[PDB]
Amino acid sequence: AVDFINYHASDVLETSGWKSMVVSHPHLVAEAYRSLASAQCPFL
Amino acid sequence: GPVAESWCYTQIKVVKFSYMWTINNFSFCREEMGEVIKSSTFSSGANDKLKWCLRVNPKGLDEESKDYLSLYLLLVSCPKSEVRAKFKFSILNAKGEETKAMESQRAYRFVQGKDWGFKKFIRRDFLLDEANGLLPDDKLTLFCEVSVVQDSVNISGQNTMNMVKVPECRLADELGGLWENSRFTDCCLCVAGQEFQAHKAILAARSPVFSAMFEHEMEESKKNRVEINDVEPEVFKEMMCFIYTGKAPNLDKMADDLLAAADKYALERLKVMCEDALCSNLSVENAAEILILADLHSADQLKTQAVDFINYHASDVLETSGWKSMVVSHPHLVAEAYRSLASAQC
Amino acid sequence: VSVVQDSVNISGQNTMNMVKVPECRLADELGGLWENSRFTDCCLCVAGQEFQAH
Amino acid sequence: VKFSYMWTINNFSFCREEMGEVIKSSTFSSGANDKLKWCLRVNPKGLDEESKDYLSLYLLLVSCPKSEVRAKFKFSILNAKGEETKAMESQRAYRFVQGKDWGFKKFIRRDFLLDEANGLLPDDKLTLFCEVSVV
Amino acid sequence: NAKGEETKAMESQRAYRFVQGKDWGFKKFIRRDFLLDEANGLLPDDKLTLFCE
Repeated sequence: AVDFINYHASDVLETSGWKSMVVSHPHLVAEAYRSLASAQCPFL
Repeated sequence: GPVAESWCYTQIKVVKFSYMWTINNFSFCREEMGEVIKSSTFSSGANDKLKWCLRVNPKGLDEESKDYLSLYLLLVSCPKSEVRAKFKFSILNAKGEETKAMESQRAYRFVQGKDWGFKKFIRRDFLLDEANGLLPDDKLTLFCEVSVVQDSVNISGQNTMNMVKVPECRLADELGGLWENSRFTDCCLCVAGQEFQAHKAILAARSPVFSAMFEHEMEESKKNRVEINDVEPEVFKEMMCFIYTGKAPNLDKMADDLLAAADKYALERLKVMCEDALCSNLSVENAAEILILADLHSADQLKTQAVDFINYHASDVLETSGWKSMVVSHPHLVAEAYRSLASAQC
Repeated sequence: VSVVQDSVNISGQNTMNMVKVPECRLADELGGLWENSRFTDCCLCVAGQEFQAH
Repeated sequence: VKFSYMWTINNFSFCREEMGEVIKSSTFSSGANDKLKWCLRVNPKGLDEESKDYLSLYLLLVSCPKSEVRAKFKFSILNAKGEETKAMESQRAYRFVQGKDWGFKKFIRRDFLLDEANGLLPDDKLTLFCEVSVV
Repeated sequence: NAKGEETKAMESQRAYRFVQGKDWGFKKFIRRDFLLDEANGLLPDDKLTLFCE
C-alpha cells in the first residue's frame, strides 16, 4: 500500500482519505515519506 | 600618460548568461532527421525579460549535414526591438572539462523567433565514439555561454565639473545619530526591564502596525509605558536601529530571533534579509528547526529552499533526532514535504 | 521491449530571482505617513494655507 | 590654447557593429577658453574600402562662435604601460567649420592593433590621447 | 523651384541604420550647373529651398 501511494499520490492527496491520514495518523505519512525518500524519486 | 584636463569613459554594458543542459539516454533519440529537442527557457537576474532556449537536432538538420550534431540558440521573448549577442557552445566530456568549443565571432542580432547556431558543430561519429568519452553513460552535457551587449554610456569625466562636493540624501545618518544622543524623546520606552529612551512619533511614522496600535486607546493612558515582552533587548535595539538608520548590520549572529520578531511585526524586508542570512547556513543538523521556524514564520520561499535541501540530502537528514521531533510534533510539515518530494520531483 | 515516452523538462534555475523583495522603506514610509496625514503635531498657518509637519 | 583628451573604450573586441560605423565621444573643451566644443569620432572598422583594415580617427568641431578655427591636432594611443605610441600629428593648421571633421584615415592597421604581444590593446581597452593647439 | 514645385526629388530605397553621429546622403544629388542655371528656376532670388522627408 505504501508503494501504491508513492506511485499514485497524484490523486491520493486530492482524495479526502489522505487528509484524514494527515490529521490523525502523522506516523503513517512519516513512514510513507521515509519509503519515498530513499526510493523511486532519487535522480534529481 | 600625462594628466588629462578632460577624460571620458565609454562603457558598453555586457551581461553574461551561463547554461548547462543535460540529456539522459541520448541513444534513444527515438526519431529520424530534422527533429528537435527544445530546452527549458532560461535567463539571468537582470533584466530577466529576455528569455532564451536551446534547439538541438540529434540528427542532421540539412541534407549536407546528416551525420552531424547541430545546436542552435533561439530567443523567445524580447521586450526591446533587437538584442546583439555572442554565443559559445562546448560539450562537457566525461571528466567535465570543456571540449569541442565553438563560438561565433560576430555579435549576431536577435529578434523574437530568430535562431542562430552551429549546424556543423560536431561530427556524429566523433560524438558516438566511446574512446573520446564525449557521451559518458549516454548522457550528453552541453554548456553554453551567452554574452549580451547593451548600449554604451559615457560618464563625461571632464574636469571643473561643479567642483563642490555633493553629499547624498541625509535622512538616514541624521536619524541614526540622534539615538545615542537621545534627544527629542517625549516619552519613555522600557523593554524587559531595560530603558531605551525613544519617542512614538517616528516609530508611528516608520511602522504601520505600531501606529495603528498607537492611535487605538493606548496613547490616552499608557502612552508613557508600553508592554513589550516578545523580544530581548538585544533584538529590540537591533530592530530600533533598523527602524531609525535603515539597516541591521548585526545580522548573522542573531538572524533567527530577528526573523521571529520581523514575522511578528510584519517587516517583510527584515524577514527576507534574515532569510538571506539563513539560506547560506542550511545544514543537515539544523534543517529541521529551520523548517519549523520557516513554517511558524510563513516564509514560503525559505520553506521551499529547505524542502530542496531535504531533497538533496534525504540520505541523512531523516535519521536526525531533530527531524524525528519535527515528525512527531509537526505532521503537516512532513505532509507538505512528501507532497513536494513526490508530485513535483517524480 | 522498451517503450519510450514524451520527455519532460525539469527546468531548474539555481539562485533564480532569490525572494523578489518588495519596495524599499528607507524614505517611502515618510511619504506614506504624509499621505495618510496622521499624528497632526502642529498646525502652521502661513500665508493663509495650513501645513502640517513634525 | 592646448586641449588634451584621454578617451577610453572598454571591451572593444565587442565592437558590436559592422564596417563603416562610428562611436561618438563626449563633447569636450577646456576651462579656458570654453566655447569651442570638440568630439572624437573613431571608427573601429575602416571608414572606406579604399583604405580598409584601419582605425580611422577624426576630430570634429561641434560648437564654434567664429567663422573658422585654425588648429593642429595630434592623436596617440597608450599601450599597456601607458606611454604615447603611434603619435600621428597633423602638420598643418587645418581650418575647422561648424560640422566639419579632420583626421587620419590610415591611422593604424587593425591587424597591427589586434596583436596581444604588441600590448597596444591592454585588457580589451584602448586609450586615445589627443593634443590640440588652437591658434 | 520658383513656383515651389518639387524638382530633382530622390530617395534612398533602403531603411538606413542611424547611430549617434552617422551621416547618409547623396553625394551626387544635383549637377551644380543644373542648379546654377537661372532658366531651370532652381535658384530663385539666390535662395536654395530644400525639403527633406
